[PDB]
Amino acid sequence: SQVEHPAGGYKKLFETVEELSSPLTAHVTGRIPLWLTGSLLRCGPGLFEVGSEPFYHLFDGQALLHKFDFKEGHVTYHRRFIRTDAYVRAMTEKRIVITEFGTCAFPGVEVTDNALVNIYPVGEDYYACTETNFITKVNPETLETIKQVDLCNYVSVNGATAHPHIENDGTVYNIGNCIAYNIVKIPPLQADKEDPISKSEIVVQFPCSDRFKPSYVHSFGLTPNYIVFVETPVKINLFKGANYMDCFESNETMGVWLHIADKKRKKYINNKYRTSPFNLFHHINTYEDHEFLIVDLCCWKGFEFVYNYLYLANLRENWEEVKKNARKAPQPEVRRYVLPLNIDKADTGKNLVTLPNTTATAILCSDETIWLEPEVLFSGPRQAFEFPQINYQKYGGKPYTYAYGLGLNHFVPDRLCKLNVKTKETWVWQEPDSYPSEPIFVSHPDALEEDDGVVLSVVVSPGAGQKPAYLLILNAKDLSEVARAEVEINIPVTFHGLFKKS
Amino acid sequence: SQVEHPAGGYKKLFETVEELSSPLTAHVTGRIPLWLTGSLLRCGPGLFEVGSEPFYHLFDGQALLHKFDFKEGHVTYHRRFIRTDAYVRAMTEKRIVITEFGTCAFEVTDNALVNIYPVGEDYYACTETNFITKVNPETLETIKQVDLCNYVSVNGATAHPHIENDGTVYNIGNCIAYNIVKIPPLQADKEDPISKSEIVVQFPCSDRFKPSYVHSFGLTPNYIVFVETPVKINLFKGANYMDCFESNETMGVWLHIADKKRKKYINNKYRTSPFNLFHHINTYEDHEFLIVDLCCWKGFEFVYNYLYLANLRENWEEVKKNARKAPQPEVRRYVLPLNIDKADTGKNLVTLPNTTATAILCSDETIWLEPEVLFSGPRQAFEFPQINYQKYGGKPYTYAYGLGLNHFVPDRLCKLNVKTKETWVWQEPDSYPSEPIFVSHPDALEEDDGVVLSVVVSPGAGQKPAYLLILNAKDLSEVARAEVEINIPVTFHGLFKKS
Ligand SMILES: CCCC(CCC)COc1cc([C@H](O)CCN)ccc1F
Ligand SMILES: CCCC(CCC)COc1cc([C@H](O)CCN)ccc1F
Ligand SMILES: CCCCCCCCCCCCCCCC(=O)O
Ligand SMILES: CCCCCCCCCCCCCCCC(=O)O
Ligand SMILES: [Fe+2]
Ligand SMILES: [Fe+2]
Repeated sequence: SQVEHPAGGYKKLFETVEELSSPLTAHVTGRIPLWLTGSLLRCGPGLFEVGSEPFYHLFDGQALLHKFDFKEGHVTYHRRFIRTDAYVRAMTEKRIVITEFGTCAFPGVEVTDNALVNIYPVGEDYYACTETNFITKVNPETLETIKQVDLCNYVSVNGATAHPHIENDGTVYNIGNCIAYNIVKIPPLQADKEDPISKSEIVVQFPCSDRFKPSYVHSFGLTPNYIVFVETPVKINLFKGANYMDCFESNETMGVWLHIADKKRKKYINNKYRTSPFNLFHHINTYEDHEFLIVDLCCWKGFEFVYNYLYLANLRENWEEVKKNARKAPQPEVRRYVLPLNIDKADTGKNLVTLPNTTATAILCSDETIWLEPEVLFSGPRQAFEFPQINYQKYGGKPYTYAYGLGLNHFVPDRLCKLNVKTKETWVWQEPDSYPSEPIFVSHPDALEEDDGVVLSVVVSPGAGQKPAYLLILNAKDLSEVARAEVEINIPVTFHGLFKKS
Repeated sequence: SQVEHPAGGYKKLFETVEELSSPLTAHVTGRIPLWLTGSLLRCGPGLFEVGSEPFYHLFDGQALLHKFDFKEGHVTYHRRFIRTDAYVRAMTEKRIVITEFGTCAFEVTDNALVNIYPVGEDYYACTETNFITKVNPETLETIKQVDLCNYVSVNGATAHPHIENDGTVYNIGNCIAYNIVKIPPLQADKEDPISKSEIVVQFPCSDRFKPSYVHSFGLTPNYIVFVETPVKINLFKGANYMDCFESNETMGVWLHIADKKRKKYINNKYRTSPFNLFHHINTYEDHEFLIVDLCCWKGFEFVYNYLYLANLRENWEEVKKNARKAPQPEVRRYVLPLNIDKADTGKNLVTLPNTTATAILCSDETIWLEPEVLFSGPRQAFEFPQINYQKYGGKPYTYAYGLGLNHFVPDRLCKLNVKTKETWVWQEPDSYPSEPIFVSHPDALEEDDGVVLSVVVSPGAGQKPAYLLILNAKDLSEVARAEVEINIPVTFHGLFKKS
């Protein structure tokens, strides 16, 4: 039944912390795997007010870069605020200078570079990002801020997502609003050794459903041969003391438009895939199965923007109020969509999904639109399987079995989940008054199976007579606890990150 | 993984049989419960050709009334063809006289092959036309033909009337609109309840000249639920009934509610994606919401297109290939809000704590529904749903029983917990069961305290060709079988008549 959080410990996820001067040694319980050698780098808000001036939204707090270093079964923790224009000017003027997602600054358009969302590699470099034109080059060893990079200096995009796809050779793919949506390709580091960002190019363009209103895009799908873009009814009103949140509106009638592009031939495919309205933030994985694309999504059922429920005032409320606030919110649901690549007019009015292992359907209509119904993989009442992660390096863009997720209880993260996407079997890790982060999968170096390895999660546990936070290591097989690295300081919410092997 | 039927035993479901002169004694294995006293009455096609003239569709074969009698742990089996106009005139002229669902004759059919239900002290076999056939539940003798058009304004009525505990019968039929018929219980005057039939409420039609096909509907103490599907009857259209059906590609599904007691249609514009619907599982009230549990087929193509006898009689590899592009079966829970507040425009109105079903209030006042999926298997349907109807029909409930269809071939019995989504399965190789009917232990306090009865075809060499199966309703564990030495063709629906 319902898991309750009356003690309200989750409030510590949204509480300001101070950065460290140097790494702290973490107290190890259990056994840190001896093959686990490298850095867990994660981004989140760390400063939720500048003096007496508050930040209002979950995505407003100033970017804090976190690092757990693993070597010979020992763990250190280090955090440094990213020296963005937003942060630097805030410390200088002792006020909010740059307008954030849901917080207007008061004394042309100074766009935020608050890189609080994710960090990803480009060539030999690492970049913290939000979803604007500004990404921040950071030192993954010292957590020092190196440089601000404006993507508009290199390619035709107004912004880019915090969820670029990274191929094994180091090629980076991303999507951004431009009205159309452009796929950016950043090549691997060449022999010439010059900045790969200076060789950035637009490979393909997706059309927009509304001439003057682009959809919000958080992530996209990538296979060896295809790019998948999901156009949601969450629209940016370009016509609109305003912040970014004030620009969003919901298109009630369009539902969801799904788009595919040939990756290698760099060409948009004019297949009009249509389905019912949902919010989409995170693609889980995409792959090719005969003449079909399998598109696994973390969906929110409805066209109301889920971000409306993520103001800090609401997330800091007592548990009964948090539950009441989420009553009319979109319902989370993991959905498998199946997109047919071969459309035969002779099959008009019929289900084109001939695959033997799915209940997903695709109806070819007379107007040539292809109406999709999903196969539901996971559905819990206001219990989201979110911040999805897979064995990305080996199974990204390919047939796969296992996804790992953060479980959201009325938007409060309170458990870690593993989903078998073929059988729909689930595993759960949960402890009372313990609020984990996105689980990141690290393979055992001699892995035979897809789930031979561990998942790493940063957990807040502020209950009296306990360590306030710890790094959790679970066995990827059954989410059984392997170890914890405990610290004696709070760690606020983190969204995304990576494991950097050394 | 996939269960296979290469031996093709399912073909015996669609093979003609002869009726019996008197009941046969069935060989009992295991133990028939001693509290199980009464008659399992079931309807199906029994004659699939008149001489050299074939019937083409699953719903064309001439109505055969089946009875398994239970008394003191002993079982008898009896079957008699229903003496309909269709059957009588066919035996007289030695040809197909009346046009059936998918077979043109070279006069509306009264071929009552679908279901049997009580009205007052009487029992009626039915199809989905204006003609129902009064039958003797003890002898299986045909008593009379009744034309519902002589009594109420309907062109037909479904084979799935709702029966309240007092014996009140509710049904729905095309009239363009859809009329709810109410037949009262038998009164002290003791005159035919059908002569007191009345239209209590009317549902509007999405298309002025094209009514939707309606197979069943939902009933609660306070509400009637009607699901208007994109499967349309083209009234403008050597034609049979199947030739009149077309799919509306754009309308999707319209859901309709009526106040049962105030006899008034409620103008709430519930809308969702296209599916075929034959069987409502159950409907109930939960605060200011209707819980609507449905056996759905995802798509607007008519599922009946896949139920021609030629296709169902094909070898197993061909049967699987034929179902590749068919609508996908899925058990769905829809939640319909009764209280629509304009202040909640653009938001999910389903505030219930135990569902992922949503209902979005749009600016045009349409309410867009998303279901909670309870059961979904690749071309594996949970169909012919049954519940503890007498005690949990129209009320909060936990358990449904179903026939499992493997590419439209019935090959297993299923139990679904609609709250937890836990399933139980009974299945044996080369065994093709019928709709499971639940019979409560007479002193049961719990919902699933009893048995389910299913008629099973098992034509494998060195085995009895058919048997009555009794499973424990708790876990679908086998309790007994009553074996017979003759074939039993497919049956659709029926009831247990306690004695
Ligand atoms: C008017 C909407 C603009 C859109 C695209 C920018 C071209 C989103 O922009 C932003 C997004 C965010 C967070 O990263 C969102 C939570 N992941 C912070 C600040 C942003 F400005
Ligand atoms: C053009 C469609 C007419 C509609 C009746 C509306 C007045 C359906 O009628 C019939 C249905 C059937 C079976 O019972 C269907 C399988 N349950 C057999 C013969 C029928 F004539
Ligand atoms: C870790 C955050 C917990 C508090 C609220 C969680 C709500 C998440 C909703 C789904 C994902 C939306 C974006 C969240 C962060 C991101 O993906 O950049
Ligand atoms: C017992 C049937 C087995 C053979 C094919 C059955 C396919 C049924 C598909 C959904 C139900 C449609 C109507 C079937 C019987 C009825 O209710 O009239
Ligand atoms: Fe994200
Ligand atoms: Fe039926």
